[PDB]
Amino acid sequence: MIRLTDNRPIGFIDSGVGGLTVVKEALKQLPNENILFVGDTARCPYGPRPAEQVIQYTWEMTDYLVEQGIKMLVIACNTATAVALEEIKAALSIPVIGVILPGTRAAVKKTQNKQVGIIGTIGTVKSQAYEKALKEKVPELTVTSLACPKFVSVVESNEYHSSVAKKIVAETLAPLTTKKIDTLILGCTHYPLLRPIIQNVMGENVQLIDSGAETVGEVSMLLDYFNLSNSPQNGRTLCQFYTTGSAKLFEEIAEDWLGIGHLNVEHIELG
Amino acid sequence: MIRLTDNRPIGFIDSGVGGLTVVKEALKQLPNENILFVGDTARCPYGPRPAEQVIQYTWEMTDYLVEQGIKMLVIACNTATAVALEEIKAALSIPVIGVILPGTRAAVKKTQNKQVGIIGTIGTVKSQAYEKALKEKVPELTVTSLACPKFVSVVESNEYHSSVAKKIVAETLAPLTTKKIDTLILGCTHYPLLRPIIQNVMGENVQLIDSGAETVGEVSMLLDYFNLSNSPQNGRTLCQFYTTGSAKLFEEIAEDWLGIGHLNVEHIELG
Repeated sequence: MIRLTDNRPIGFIDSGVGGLTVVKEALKQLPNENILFVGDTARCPYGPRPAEQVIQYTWEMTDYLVEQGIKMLVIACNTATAVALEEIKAALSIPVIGVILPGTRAAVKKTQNKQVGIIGTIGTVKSQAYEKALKEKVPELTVTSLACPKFVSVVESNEYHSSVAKKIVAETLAPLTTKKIDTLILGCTHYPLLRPIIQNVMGENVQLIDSGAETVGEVSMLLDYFNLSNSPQNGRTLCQFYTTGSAKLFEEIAEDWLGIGHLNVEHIELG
Repeated sequence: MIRLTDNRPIGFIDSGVGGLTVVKEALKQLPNENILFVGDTARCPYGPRPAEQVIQYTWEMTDYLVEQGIKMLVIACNTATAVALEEIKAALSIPVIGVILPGTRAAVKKTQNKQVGIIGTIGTVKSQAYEKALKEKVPELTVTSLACPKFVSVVESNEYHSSVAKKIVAETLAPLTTKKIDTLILGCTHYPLLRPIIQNVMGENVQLIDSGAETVGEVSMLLDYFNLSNSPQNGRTLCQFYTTGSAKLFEEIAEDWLGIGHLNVEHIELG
């Protein structure tokens, strides 16, 4: 019946900057937890790379944070989750969670008419990761998967509130509005920045599922299960970001998306 | 990226019959999972017993279900959770979850004015298990704990819809209605049967937290985390109850509370 106070940080790894929305949710849902994040922007994206490379690079980010003292790991990008998560999870002693199943679980729980949609990059959509995960849980589901090619560029360019964004989202999601979908999974970590526009286009009757937000929800439970929670008396005292690419660009994007002022971003080297 | 189909049952253990409400939630939230439940009614209650006995008896129920093939264990009663859970969880290779933290976590997430209440047996209330768990998460919470001495007898006697029930609940919870509480934890597994009455007494502005329901919510996530889910193609094919006391009485109570017709209940012997 011993509750332990563990102030070690929770680690988050990503090939790019999308995972920052998962961190944003962690800051809100887990106010007392310390955070470490690595963005391998020098080698982003991982999608087109052979599994061997993806695994190698994901291991390099993992090893870096483990050495920095993390007590739990969140693999924030889709490719690393689908390709390297199982190997890393099996080798490490710390808990490891990805960003596909949590969102899938939530979608299955929220749908009422079993008409579920998922939007994301063409890589994610073509991999069928979400469709397969959804049907393995509820085979009767009618799943519509739609790639949204330009959403990422709009968000990374910090133009997710512009007229260009409203047009791109409206035109891209058009065919998705006539499927009677009542639950839509935001299958790309960049998409939460476009949520208001996406919600308006889909309509108030469509429940949006933020995969990253659901992942953080699982982390909250896992902290309790594994007795790894920090104490509120300590609170969050550390939030550090690392990037293999431009620290300047990373900082600009991160500070904009998180909207909480100055953030600590350090350029690092991997492999 | 290998998803395994594991049709082994999830086990639930309890000193008494209260845990049946946790099973009721499992049947609803996890429609494809097989279930095994043991109620040590021949030695209920565990509360007044020395920790040594509680641990011994809980281990006997655990060993029985492990030998019956369970893949995960839910300790459904408060005393076993507070006294024996940590030892059992540390010794077994299968996941083990209790019924206090899940409810606590949910209460912390739902409260808005930080005025939280918890009702349960005098044993649970005096142990301060919930108050301590709540404050370890959010120290600013104002927690009101109230013992409800006769609720269990009303429920076990299958009189939870009677006028006697309405009077006992109304009079017992009276002082709890003037604390501006916006979140109330049902800290006894017997209480879900009195939920409608409790809700009416507390008012529509009070969110009730079903600790057992939240525990099943965690189980759902743990099945994914540990890759232990059964498949929907198999569905639930097994639901067996075991009791060390009267199988007749247990069956009468279980069939009434679950309201799904005939249930398989077998009298067994432990230690």
